[PDB]
Amino acid sequence: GKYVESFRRFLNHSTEHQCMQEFMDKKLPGIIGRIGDTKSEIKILSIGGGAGEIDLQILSKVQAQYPGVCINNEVVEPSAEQIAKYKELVAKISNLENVKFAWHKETSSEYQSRMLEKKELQKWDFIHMIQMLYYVKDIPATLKFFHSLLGTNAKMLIIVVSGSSGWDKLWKKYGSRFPQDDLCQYITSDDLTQMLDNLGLKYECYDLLSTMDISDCFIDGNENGDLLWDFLTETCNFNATAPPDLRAELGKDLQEPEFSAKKEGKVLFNNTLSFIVIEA
Ligand SMILES: CCN(CC)CCC[C@@H](C)Nc1c2ccc(Cl)cc2nc2ccc(OC)cc12
Ligand SMILES: Nc1ncnc2c1ncn2[C@@H]1O[C@H](CSCC[C@H](N)C(=O)O)[C@@H](O)[C@H]1O
Repeated sequence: GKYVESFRRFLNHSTEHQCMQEFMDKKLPGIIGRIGDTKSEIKILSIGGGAGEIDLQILSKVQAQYPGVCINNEVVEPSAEQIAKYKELVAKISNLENVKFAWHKETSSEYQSRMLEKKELQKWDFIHMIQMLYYVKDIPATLKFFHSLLGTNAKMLIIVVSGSSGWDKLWKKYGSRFPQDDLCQYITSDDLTQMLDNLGLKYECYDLLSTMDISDCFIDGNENGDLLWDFLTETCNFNATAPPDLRAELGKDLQEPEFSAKKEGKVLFNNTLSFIVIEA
């Protein structure tokens, strides 16, 4: 329950969705410019679609490119809370008339296992996995599987933090000191591009600057600041349980240019995102 609420707090204190919106406005149109060619139905598969904000922006661009074409947007999302929010959002929208939504409460692995419980693999015209590969156990198998589901002229979009983000510096230096867990992998676009290269898949990668306002993290007692610390360290009650020296060290590094930039009296952690477009 806190994972989702924690992520929402992060979104509320970062330009993440704004960054993605910038990408969807500037780059997506060209990227999805042919996924619907010759088709009377466009199938979009959203893996880890969460609350649906980005999914809906993606859909608006596809609808704009293919007016009148029915769009089937299927979502693989294991969080009931996320699905509920997603449905709430859709229920408020009226400018997505050619779209049919379907929500499957399951992980991508369960989805994968099941689709493989049939005779024919279902093909898709656009598949996206936005900010969710960190929670997949077997990334190479996941990448290979979903790529295999791409139909003609289809594309797969994956988004994760960039190897040049502050996350990369944080994980490399403090990674081992943080609570390790297969449930969450510390991967960046560098890890993903290497896996894609080894898989022999063709792709294009675009990096976009994004920031996480961690100003409150330097205000002791600050509720938001403390919850963001938990987020950054993926440790519940970090300031209340972490070693006084580790906390002191982190507080210092998170202020360095390698991790953040200081402007307008605020500390902006480098949240540069990588948008990877994989070809069928
Ligand atoms: C760039 C940072 N990003 C990727 C590592 C992760 C932020 C993770 C935060 C939100 N916590 C999360 C987790 C933390 C620890 C472990 Cl063991 C498993 C986790 N699973 C999560 C699944 C969904 C989620 O979205 C609703 C957030 C999660
Ligand atoms: N194994 C898995 N397969 C599919 N989705 C998963 C998953 N593990 C976690 N998720 C989902 O991955 C999402 C990560 S946060 C997603 C945010 C959304 N794509 C957007 O960018 O705003 C959450 O909604 C979470 O429940």
